[PDB]
Amino acid sequence: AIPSSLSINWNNYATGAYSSGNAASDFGNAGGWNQSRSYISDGTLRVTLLKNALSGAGGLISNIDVSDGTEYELDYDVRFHSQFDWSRGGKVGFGFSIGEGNTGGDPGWDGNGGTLRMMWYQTDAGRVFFQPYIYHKDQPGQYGDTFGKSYPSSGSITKGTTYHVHVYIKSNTGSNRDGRAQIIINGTTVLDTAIRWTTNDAQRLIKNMTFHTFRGGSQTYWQSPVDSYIYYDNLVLRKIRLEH
Ligand SMILES: [Ca+2]
Repeated sequence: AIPSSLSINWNNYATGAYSSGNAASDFGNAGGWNQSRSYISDGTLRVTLLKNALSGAGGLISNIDVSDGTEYELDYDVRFHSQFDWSRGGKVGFGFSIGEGNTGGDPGWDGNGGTLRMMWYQTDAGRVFFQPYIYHKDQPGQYGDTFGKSYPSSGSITKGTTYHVHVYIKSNTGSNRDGRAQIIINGTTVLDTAIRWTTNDAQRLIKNMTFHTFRGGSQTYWQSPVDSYIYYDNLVLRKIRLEH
């Protein structure tokens, strides 16, 4: 199935390992799942980030094919484990990908896609926050555009604390800046900007939901020396519209 809406709170699940088949059954599709890192812990989904690893090698990186549309939103809760090792940062939670879904060192400059994802991040100065991480047509750098935004705007986020995340995305048209990228955390606006995602209309649609939980970054210094855990809950996905 290619869902256009999803509602998953994992409350019908036993504490214990969450298999690929469970994920495919709930999400409809999940083509990267590593059941070794997905575990239902007390009615929530715990993802494992393994020590001494980056990317898929140590985390869980799945793209859920959703019904194509121009307007999408999702909601979920996320909590870092009690002794989570912040390290440098990484990707967290549920986002969206338009067109070719640009990520990696591949900027949206070719006008063929981007992504709306979210990261946690630690500064050399010791602050730790959430931050948008957007590839799009006009990102200033080769890697993810944060738009200079962080949550909280001052101070750090805390371990063992549940944060509700709302994400809203809207396709642009042609070469116009009529799209939208929005992140709302605990009802507070983190990012709410108009945006140009694509200049190729054949790639303008929101195509799938990203579920990325991994450290990095690309270099070995984004790694952590310990296993760490992140917990998600109460995922609500909704296709608001498809409009050509
Ligand atoms: Ca739950």
